Amino acid sequence: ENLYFQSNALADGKILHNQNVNSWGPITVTPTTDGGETRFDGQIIVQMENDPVVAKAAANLAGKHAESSVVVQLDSDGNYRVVYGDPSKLDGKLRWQLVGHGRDHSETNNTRLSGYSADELAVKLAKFQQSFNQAENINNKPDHISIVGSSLVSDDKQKGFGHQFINAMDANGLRVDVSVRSSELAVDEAGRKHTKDANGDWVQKAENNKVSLSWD
Ligand SMILES: O=P(O)(O)O[C@H]1[C@H](OP(=O)(O)O)[C@@H](OP(=O)(O)O)[C@H](OP(=O)(O)O)[C@@H](OP(=O)(O)O)[C@H]1OP(=O)(O)O
Ligand SMILES: [Cl-]
Repeated sequence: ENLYFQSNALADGKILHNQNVNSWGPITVTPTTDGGETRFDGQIIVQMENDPVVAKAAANLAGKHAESSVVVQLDSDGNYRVVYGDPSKLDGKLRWQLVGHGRDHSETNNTRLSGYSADELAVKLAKFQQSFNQAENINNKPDHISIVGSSLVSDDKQKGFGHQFINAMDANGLRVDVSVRSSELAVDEAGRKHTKDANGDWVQKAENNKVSLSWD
Protein backbone atom coordinates (compact mmCIF):
# COMPACT_ATOMS: atom_id res chain seq x y z
CA GLU A 1 0.00 0.00 0.00
CA ASN A 2 2.64 2.55 1.12
CA LEU A 3 4.69 0.98 -1.69
CA TYR A 4 2.12 2.27 -4.22
CA PHE A 5 2.04 5.75 -2.70
CA GLN A 6 5.78 6.51 -2.36
CA SER A 7 6.20 5.14 -5.89
CA ASN A 8 3.49 7.62 -6.94
CA ALA A 9 4.61 10.65 -4.76
CA LEU A 10 4.47 13.88 -6.84
CA ALA A 11 7.97 15.19 -6.16
CA ASP A 12 11.34 14.95 -7.91
CA GLY A 13 10.66 13.02 -11.11
CA LYS A 14 14.22 12.49 -12.40
CA ILE A 15 13.69 13.62 -15.99
CA LEU A 16 11.86 16.92 -16.40
CA HIS A 17 10.10 16.96 -19.74
CA ASN A 18 7.81 19.98 -20.20
CA GLN A 19 8.70 20.94 -23.82
CA ASN A 20 6.98 19.98 -27.06
CA VAL A 21 3.56 18.41 -26.19
CA ASN A 22 3.52 16.35 -29.44
CA SER A 23 6.40 14.25 -28.02
CA TRP A 24 4.54 13.40 -24.81
CA GLY A 25 3.23 9.97 -23.99
CA PRO A 26 -0.51 9.34 -24.16
CA ILE A 27 -2.85 8.64 -21.28
CA THR A 28 -5.87 6.30 -20.99
CA VAL A 29 -8.54 6.91 -18.44
CA THR A 30 -10.34 4.09 -16.76
CA PRO A 31 -13.57 5.59 -15.48
CA THR A 32 -14.31 4.71 -11.83
CA THR A 33 -17.68 4.85 -10.07
CA ASP A 34 -17.37 5.44 -6.29
CA GLY A 35 -16.51 9.20 -6.38
CA GLY A 36 -19.72 10.86 -5.14
CA GLU A 37 -20.56 14.56 -4.95
CA THR A 38 -18.41 17.32 -6.50
CA ARG A 39 -19.26 21.04 -6.43
CA PHE A 40 -17.82 21.50 -9.94
CA ASP A 41 -20.01 21.14 -12.99
CA GLY A 42 -16.85 20.59 -15.07
CA GLN A 43 -13.10 20.52 -14.69
CA ILE A 44 -9.88 20.52 -16.60
CA ILE A 45 -7.02 18.27 -15.41
CA VAL A 46 -3.92 20.05 -16.70
CA GLN A 47 -0.94 17.69 -17.10
CA MET A 48 2.15 19.94 -16.74
CA GLU A 49 4.93 17.46 -17.64
CA ASN A 50 5.59 14.21 -19.50
CA ASP A 51 6.31 11.91 -16.56
CA PRO A 52 4.65 8.54 -16.05
CA VAL A 53 3.58 9.18 -12.41
CA VAL A 54 2.14 12.59 -13.45
CA ALA A 55 0.32 11.05 -16.47
CA LYS A 56 -1.15 8.32 -14.29
CA ALA A 57 -2.30 10.83 -11.67
CA ALA A 58 -3.93 13.05 -14.33
CA ALA A 59 -5.78 10.05 -15.82
CA ASN A 60 -6.93 8.87 -12.37
CA LEU A 61 -8.25 12.29 -11.43
CA ALA A 62 -10.20 12.39 -14.73
CA GLY A 63 -11.60 8.90 -14.14
CA LYS A 64 -13.18 9.96 -10.88
CA HIS A 65 -15.56 12.32 -12.79
CA ALA A 66 -15.16 11.02 -16.31
CA GLU A 67 -18.34 12.46 -17.75
CA SER A 68 -17.42 16.05 -16.91
CA SER A 69 -13.62 16.07 -17.07
CA VAL A 70 -11.23 17.21 -19.73
CA VAL A 71 -7.55 16.33 -19.64
CA VAL A 72 -5.13 18.73 -21.37
CA GLN A 73 -1.39 18.30 -21.78
CA LEU A 74 0.18 21.80 -21.65
CA ASP A 75 3.83 22.49 -22.64
CA SER A 76 6.44 25.20 -22.05
CA ASP A 77 5.58 26.90 -25.34
CA GLY A 78 1.88 27.11 -24.35
CA ASN A 79 0.95 24.52 -26.98
CA TYR A 80 -1.61 21.96 -25.71
CA ARG A 81 -3.51 18.94 -26.73
CA VAL A 82 -6.79 17.70 -25.40
CA VAL A 83 -6.18 14.04 -24.58
CA TYR A 84 -9.49 13.18 -22.88
CA GLY A 85 -13.01 14.57 -22.78
CA ASP A 86 -15.12 17.22 -24.44
CA PRO A 87 -14.05 20.89 -24.03
CA SER A 88 -17.35 22.03 -25.55
CA LYS A 89 -19.39 20.70 -22.59
CA LEU A 90 -17.44 22.68 -19.92
CA ASP A 91 -20.13 24.81 -18.20
CA GLY A 92 -20.96 26.15 -14.78
CA LYS A 93 -18.61 26.01 -11.84
CA LEU A 94 -15.17 24.86 -13.03
CA ARG A 95 -12.01 23.60 -11.43
CA TRP A 96 -8.60 23.12 -12.85
CA GLN A 97 -6.40 20.48 -11.20
CA LEU A 98 -2.73 21.05 -12.06
CA VAL A 99 -0.70 17.85 -12.07
CA GLY A 100 3.10 17.79 -11.96
CA HIS A 101 6.09 17.11 -9.70
CA GLY A 102 7.16 19.72 -7.16
CA ARG A 103 10.95 20.20 -7.18
CA ASP A 104 13.68 22.48 -5.80
CA HIS A 105 13.16 22.40 -2.07
CA SER A 106 13.67 25.46 0.13
CA GLU A 107 12.87 26.66 3.64
CA THR A 108 9.27 27.12 2.42
CA ASN A 109 9.27 23.73 0.57
CA ASN A 110 9.24 23.20 -3.22
CA THR A 111 9.70 26.27 -5.37
CA ARG A 112 8.86 24.71 -8.76
CA LEU A 113 5.99 22.77 -10.31
CA SER A 114 6.96 21.00 -13.56
CA GLY A 115 9.90 23.36 -13.92
CA TYR A 116 7.87 26.56 -13.35
CA SER A 117 8.23 29.13 -10.55
CA ALA A 118 4.90 30.38 -9.10
CA ASP A 119 5.02 33.46 -11.35
CA GLU A 120 5.93 31.50 -14.49
CA LEU A 121 3.09 29.07 -13.87
CA ALA A 122 0.62 31.92 -13.55
CA VAL A 123 1.77 33.36 -16.89
CA LYS A 124 1.50 29.93 -18.58
CA LEU A 125 -2.06 29.43 -17.26
CA ALA A 126 -3.16 32.93 -18.28
CA LYS A 127 -1.92 32.30 -21.83
CA PHE A 128 -3.54 28.87 -21.79
CA GLN A 129 -6.89 30.34 -20.86
CA GLN A 130 -6.72 32.79 -23.77
CA SER A 131 -5.62 30.18 -26.32
CA PHE A 132 -8.04 27.45 -25.18
CA ASN A 133 -11.01 29.74 -24.94
CA GLN A 134 -10.51 30.94 -28.48
CA ALA A 135 -9.56 27.57 -30.11
CA GLU A 136 -12.43 25.69 -28.41
CA ASN A 137 -14.87 28.66 -28.41
CA ILE A 138 -15.49 28.24 -24.67
CA ASN A 139 -15.62 31.28 -22.48
CA ASN A 140 -15.20 29.84 -19.03
CA LYS A 141 -12.65 30.40 -16.34
CA PRO A 142 -11.96 28.42 -13.18
CA ASP A 143 -13.39 29.14 -9.73
CA HIS A 144 -10.82 26.88 -8.12
CA ILE A 145 -7.37 25.58 -8.79
CA SER A 146 -6.23 22.44 -6.98
CA ILE A 147 -2.44 22.07 -7.07
CA VAL A 148 -1.72 18.37 -7.41
CA GLY A 149 1.99 18.24 -6.67
CA SER A 150 3.99 17.45 -3.53
CA SER A 151 4.83 20.06 -0.87
CA LEU A 152 4.06 23.37 -2.67
CA VAL A 153 3.19 25.47 0.39
CA SER A 154 5.17 25.88 3.65
CA ASP A 155 4.73 23.49 6.55
CA ASP A 156 2.92 26.23 8.56
CA LYS A 157 0.76 27.06 5.46
CA GLN A 158 1.77 30.75 5.57
CA LYS A 159 4.39 30.96 2.82
CA GLY A 160 5.72 29.29 -0.30
CA PHE A 161 4.64 28.36 -3.79
CA GLY A 162 0.88 28.40 -3.22
CA HIS A 163 0.91 31.98 -1.88
CA GLN A 164 3.18 33.30 -4.62
CA PHE A 165 0.97 31.50 -7.12
CA ILE A 166 -2.48 32.79 -6.00
CA ASN A 167 -1.10 36.32 -6.01
CA ALA A 168 0.61 35.85 -9.41
CA MET A 169 -2.59 34.42 -10.94
CA ASP A 170 -4.49 37.55 -9.89
CA ALA A 171 -1.70 39.84 -11.22
CA ASN A 172 -2.21 37.99 -14.55
CA GLY A 173 -5.95 38.62 -14.56
CA LEU A 174 -7.28 35.40 -12.96
CA ARG A 175 -8.65 35.72 -9.41
CA VAL A 176 -9.10 32.15 -8.16
CA ASP A 177 -9.19 30.12 -4.95
CA VAL A 178 -6.28 27.69 -4.62
CA SER A 179 -5.86 24.46 -2.70
CA VAL A 180 -2.29 23.30 -2.14
CA ARG A 181 -0.44 20.73 -0.03
CA SER A 182 2.52 21.04 2.31
CA SER A 183 3.15 17.27 2.44
CA GLU A 184 4.06 14.59 -0.08
CA LEU A 185 1.08 13.91 -2.33
CA ALA A 186 -0.06 10.89 -4.37
CA VAL A 187 -3.18 10.01 -6.36
CA ASP A 188 -4.74 6.54 -5.99
CA GLU A 189 -6.46 4.44 -8.72
CA ALA A 190 -9.92 5.87 -7.75
CA GLY A 191 -8.57 9.45 -8.31
CA ARG A 192 -8.45 10.21 -4.57
CA LYS A 193 -5.51 12.04 -3.05
CA HIS A 194 -3.40 10.67 -0.20
CA THR A 195 -0.84 12.61 1.85
CA LYS A 196 2.07 11.43 4.04
CA ASP A 197 1.39 12.39 7.75
CA ALA A 198 3.89 13.38 10.51
CA ASN A 199 4.32 9.71 11.46
CA GLY A 200 4.98 8.90 7.73
CA ASP A 201 1.82 6.95 7.02
CA TRP A 202 -0.05 7.69 3.84
CA VAL A 203 -3.42 9.02 4.86
CA GLN A 204 -6.62 10.46 3.43
CA LYS A 205 -8.35 13.76 4.14
CA ALA A 206 -5.60 15.01 6.50
CA GLU A 207 -6.55 18.68 6.76
CA ASN A 208 -3.22 19.62 8.37
CA ASN A 209 -1.54 18.69 5.04
CA LYS A 210 -3.63 21.07 2.89
CA VAL A 211 -4.54 24.75 2.87
CA SER A 212 -7.28 26.40 0.86
CA LEU A 213 -6.32 29.96 -0.10
CA SER A 214 -9.15 32.29 -0.90
CA TRP A 215 -10.15 35.84 -1.63
CA ASP A 216 -12.43 36.01 1.43
O1 LIG B 1 -16.12 14.94 -2.22
P1 LIG B 1 -15.02 13.92 -2.03
O2 LIG B 1 -15.22 12.67 -2.82
O3 LIG B 1 -14.49 13.70 -0.61
O4 LIG B 1 -13.75 14.49 -2.82
C1 LIG B 1 -12.99 15.65 -2.48
C2 LIG B 1 -13.40 16.86 -3.33
O5 LIG B 1 -13.23 16.53 -4.71
P2 LIG B 1 -14.37 16.19 -5.76
O6 LIG B 1 -14.57 17.49 -6.48
O7 LIG B 1 -13.74 15.08 -6.57
O8 LIG B 1 -15.60 15.77 -4.98
C3 LIG B 1 -12.51 18.07 -3.00
O9 LIG B 1 -12.87 19.22 -3.77
P3 LIG B 1 -13.25 20.65 -3.12
O10 LIG B 1 -14.66 20.97 -3.48
O11 LIG B 1 -13.04 20.54 -1.67
O12 LIG B 1 -12.20 21.49 -3.80
C4 LIG B 1 -11.02 17.78 -3.19
O13 LIG B 1 -10.22 18.93 -2.87
P4 LIG B 1 -9.37 19.76 -3.96
O14 LIG B 1 -10.35 20.47 -4.87
O15 LIG B 1 -8.58 20.68 -3.04
O16 LIG B 1 -8.42 18.87 -4.69
C5 LIG B 1 -10.67 16.62 -2.25
O17 LIG B 1 -9.26 16.39 -2.23
P5 LIG B 1 -8.40 16.19 -0.86
O18 LIG B 1 -8.22 14.71 -0.62
O19 LIG B 1 -7.10 16.90 -1.12
O20 LIG B 1 -9.27 16.88 0.14
C6 LIG B 1 -11.50 15.38 -2.66
O21 LIG B 1 -11.14 14.24 -1.88
P6 LIG B 1 -10.44 12.96 -2.50
O22 LIG B 1 -8.97 13.22 -2.38
O23 LIG B 1 -10.94 11.91 -1.55
O24 LIG B 1 -10.87 12.80 -3.97
CL1 LIG C 1 -19.22 26.23 -3.03
